[PDB]
Amino acid sequence: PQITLWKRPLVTIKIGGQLKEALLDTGADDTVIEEMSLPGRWKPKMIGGIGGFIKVRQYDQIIIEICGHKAIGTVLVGPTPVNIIGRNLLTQIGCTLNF
Amino acid sequence: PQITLWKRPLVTIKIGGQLKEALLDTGADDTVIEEMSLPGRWKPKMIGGIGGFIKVRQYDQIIIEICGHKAIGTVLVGPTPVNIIGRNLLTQIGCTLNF
Ligand SMILES: C[C@H]1CN(S(=O)(=O)c2ccccc2)[C@@H](CCc2c(F)cccc2NC(=O)CC(c2ccc(F)cc2)c2ccc(F)cc2)CN1
Ligand SMILES: [Cl-]
Ligand SMILES: [Cl-]
Ligand SMILES: [Cl-]
Repeated sequence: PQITLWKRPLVTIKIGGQLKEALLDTGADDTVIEEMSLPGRWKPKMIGGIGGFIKVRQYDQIIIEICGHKAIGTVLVGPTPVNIIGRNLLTQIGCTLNF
Repeated sequence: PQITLWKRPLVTIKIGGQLKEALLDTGADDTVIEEMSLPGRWKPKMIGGIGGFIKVRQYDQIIIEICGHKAIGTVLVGPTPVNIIGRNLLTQIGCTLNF
């Protein structure tokens, strides 16, 4: 698909058996999801920018379905104000910026 | 151009006759640049990031060139960690997300 940017590019995703809304963010290196349970090992990480930093749990090798496209990668879980799909997963679905 | 997301989507911008590097960010509603002098009056604005809200200065109808494409619009100035081109200007240059 082609997504315009008149409004926030929010899409439905499937992660850990749950349907969630997430923002496609070209300006995020990593994917960050609001508090939820995920399987496997995790390690702590700090991520931040505007308004400072937050502590998150880093889970590796997590499968996500974004607009019918399956992708696998690291997912950070923590107190983010919005679910964010970062470049680590946007590359896997072949997402590009065009102008 | 078509920009892939294996690296951060950093481009050259020109604002106030100066070249700067900025990130194309589909996850940002607005454009925010690091401290610099802009003409005219400014208005107060709060923007929310991953860690909370920050105060910035809102300047309107500012001329800015993004990757060679001319735009004229709102530019926020504040303590952002990187210069960010948000949807207000990405729409002006005809930027879309495609997969
Ligand atoms: C370059 C980084 C800079 N920041 S970040 O927080 O520092 C960060 C740094 C490292 C990792 C993750 C995030 C982000 C954009 C922030 C931003 C601007 F920069 C300029 C102008 C506006 C805004 N904010 C929004 O538009 C609100 C919006 C939002 C998106 C991401 C977010 F995290 C927090 C909030 C939103 C809120 C609620 C909701 F329901 C839906 C969407 C992402 N790109
Ligand atoms: Cl990854
Ligand atoms: Cl590619
Ligand atoms: Cl604008």
